[PDB]
Amino acid sequence: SDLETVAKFLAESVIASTAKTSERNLRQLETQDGFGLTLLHVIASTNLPLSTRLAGALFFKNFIKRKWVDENGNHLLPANNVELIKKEIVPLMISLPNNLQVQIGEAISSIADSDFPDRWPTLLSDLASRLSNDDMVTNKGVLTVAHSIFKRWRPLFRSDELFLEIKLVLDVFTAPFLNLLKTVDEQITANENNKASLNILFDVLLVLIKLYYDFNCQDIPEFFEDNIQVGMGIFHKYLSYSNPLLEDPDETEHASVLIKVKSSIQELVQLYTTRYEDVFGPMINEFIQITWNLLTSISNQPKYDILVSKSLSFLTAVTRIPKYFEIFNNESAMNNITEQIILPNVTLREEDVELFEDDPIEYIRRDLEGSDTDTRRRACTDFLKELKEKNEVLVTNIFLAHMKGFVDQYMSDPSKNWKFKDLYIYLFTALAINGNITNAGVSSTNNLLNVVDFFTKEIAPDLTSNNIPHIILRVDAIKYIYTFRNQLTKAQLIELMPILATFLQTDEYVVYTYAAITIEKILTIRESSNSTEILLKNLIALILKHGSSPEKLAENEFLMRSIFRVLQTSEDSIQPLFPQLLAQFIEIVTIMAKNPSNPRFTHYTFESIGAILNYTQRQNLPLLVDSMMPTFLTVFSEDIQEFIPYVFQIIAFVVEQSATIPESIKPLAQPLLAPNVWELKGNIPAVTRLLKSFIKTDSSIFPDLVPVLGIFQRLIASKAYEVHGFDLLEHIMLLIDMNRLRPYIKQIAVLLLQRLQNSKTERYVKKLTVFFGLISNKLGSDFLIHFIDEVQDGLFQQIWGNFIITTLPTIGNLLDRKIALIGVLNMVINGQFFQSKYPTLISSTMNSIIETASSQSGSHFSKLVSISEKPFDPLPEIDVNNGVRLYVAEALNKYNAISGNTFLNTILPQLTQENQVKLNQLLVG
Ligand SMILES: [Mg+2]
Repeated sequence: SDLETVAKFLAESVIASTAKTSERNLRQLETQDGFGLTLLHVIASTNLPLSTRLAGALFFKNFIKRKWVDENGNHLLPANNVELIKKEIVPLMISLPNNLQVQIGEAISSIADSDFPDRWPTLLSDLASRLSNDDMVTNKGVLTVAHSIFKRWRPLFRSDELFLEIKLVLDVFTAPFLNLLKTVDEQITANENNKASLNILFDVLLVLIKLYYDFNCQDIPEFFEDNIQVGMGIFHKYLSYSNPLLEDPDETEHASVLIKVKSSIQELVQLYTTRYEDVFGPMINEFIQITWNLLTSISNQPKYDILVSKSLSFLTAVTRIPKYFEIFNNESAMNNITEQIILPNVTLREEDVELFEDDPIEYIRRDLEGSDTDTRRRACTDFLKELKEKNEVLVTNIFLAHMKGFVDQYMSDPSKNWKFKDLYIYLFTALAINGNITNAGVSSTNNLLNVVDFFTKEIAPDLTSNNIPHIILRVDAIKYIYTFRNQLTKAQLIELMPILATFLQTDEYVVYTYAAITIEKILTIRESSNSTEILLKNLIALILKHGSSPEKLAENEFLMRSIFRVLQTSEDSIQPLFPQLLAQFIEIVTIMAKNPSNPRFTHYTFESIGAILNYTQRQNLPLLVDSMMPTFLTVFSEDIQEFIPYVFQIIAFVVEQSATIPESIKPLAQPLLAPNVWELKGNIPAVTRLLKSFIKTDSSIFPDLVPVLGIFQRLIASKAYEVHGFDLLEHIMLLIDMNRLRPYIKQIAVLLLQRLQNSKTERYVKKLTVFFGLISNKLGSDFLIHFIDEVQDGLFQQIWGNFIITTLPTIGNLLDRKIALIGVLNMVINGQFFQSKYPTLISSTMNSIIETASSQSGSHFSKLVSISEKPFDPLPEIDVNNGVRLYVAEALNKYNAISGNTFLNTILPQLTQENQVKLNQLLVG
């Protein structure tokens, strides 16, 4: 019934009606010592409904993430279960359908992540031993599990040891790997007529090509260099390989296996050409030809987009090498290239126009960059940039030749051939932009072309056109302004606000969106208002203009990010409008809570909200709080993990701002002590901010500190969460009354030092140091001495001498240095018993005071900048780059005044010759 029980909840969770009930009943079930295995056996049962297994598979993936390992890499599951799961999972994933196999690939990737190499010795043996010659389907399996683990090298950067883990793997897979590839190649030539058999064979080749990459993404192992001719040989072969059996001319949008094998094969070649050009040298030309004849026989069909890309990434990698460039360097291979490769793949194809009308925002993501860089205009552009950096004048000219024609052709019948104006607006642009088009715009441009002129002559006209050939053009025009803003006159730009703001009142999805985007950029510049009031109102209007449905509503993230940035410009200009705005923002939140889609959107909505509150006046903060609380409480009652991080931050902000905790927020305090809430990896920064506020604003809300120090203990023990530890403690000790802390102080002291003795981190030690300077100034040196001396007798002497003195001058962060330094100085010159009880330490702490003084010569997604608390408490009067040294000097002088020429003279001889000299410099300075 363990299995039957899970089976039941998975099934119930699939019923929209019993999802919250199910999810909760599943969480409860999660606590059991076998839940993981149960879930797996379920997924593994063939007789169950895909829907249920998928649900099970899916849940498993998420379970793993939150339960498999804590912050610090520790298995939160019992050894037995853990070892069992890793044994079960590999064979399970090797047998599942792609849909579920993929879900498990992620589970397994996460598992491999913290345990792959050390805590999973059998993995490589087990995988290798499952490769055979007759069982291809099974091979693909084993191979997939493989690639999903090694995948994770590609983004990494070289390391003294990465090579070691790779060697660890390579040694095991090298032979059978090449052996299977040889086998696969032979088997393919023999099955030339078995659709079913080919397909399968090519499903194995695909993963081999992908693993081949995995093994060569850091270096070329001796085994692949010495044995390259065989590999590239095979790939050189399937790149040209064709087969009726692996075609489907009726297919227009979805790539085949044959095509995928050719795309990912083109991705290897590009890796070799970029990373081992000489070791690869020979073969580069053989490839340049096939890639060319391949690019010339492809249709403008979606089905090939990725292959056209990946193959252009290879040509572009080639053009970088002077030797090969010379073959495009003649004046006709430029002309050919244009006519053969670029012009065809860059022309607006019919299927695009359909997208521009049928899925406007998808079109919008393909014309703008950030994600989904797979395409043809991008590969082409990146290629063209490589060509024009070699012979600016060569390329620029032949293209100019072609465009001049595309212009005349447009002139003849604007209505019939506008696609030509799109075409050169593209080309000119692609030839004009000189570098990597940053957010800042465009760092430079091709001199042989004049962006402004081209603009006044052909980009502007299209913005005012009575009737236009086609909308896409006005869009292209806006995109032009957007792209070249840096190159246009600031007045030239402002002259465009009026007309741009016109498009925000158009039903043309793309236009006003682009419109928005461009006004946002333009206003941000005029920065370093009645206009804005009107603008927000129009921008918000456009956010509802498509309906209130959760999925569709959160669709346009560009509009919401723009609203945010308009608010980011008009700080406190529009205080009277906030409430209505806030009320609408919350209104969007409420709708979205129903089905949180598009995280980007979710984010900017909170940032906007975040902003409004940041600029509202404290006295008028309340009304705002009463309009969001009801909406937020419901966020909690139904744990909407997509919004919680944001709400915490905001409410946290709200509290830090009030002089008292608003009664509609007080009930949050206690439930916020529940350990459950502190076991959610990505919400910690945000929650310790909330706890932190309640404490600052009103400690009385926590009648029993015990559970609080409960959290402190949880954090301060976690290498991963030390920073959160201290942050919380600063508040605890400097903001709660002593007579109310007097009984936990011994405990704090002990935990603070247990992490010192048996678990330190460079980060930790300095933080301790600053924390000590922090207490020395605030609670007093005597306080501090008594503080650590509680743990054991004499400990102050040992810790001050070996950890604080020595670290002080190591501290790099300026603010943390100031605090620590003034904190330490503060013990020499304001310490009642230090100077007399600890003789040893005076010269020592003195030395470092003088050295240090002289020195001068994934939770981020849910991090609201708008409210970001980037200004951490500090002693204001001192300047982190000037003043700290004068303070010391001054503080010291004012201290000899009390004993008149006594102190400084007694020390000097005990200071180091170096410091003695530094002290003279310092005093006089
Ligand atoms: Mg004392």
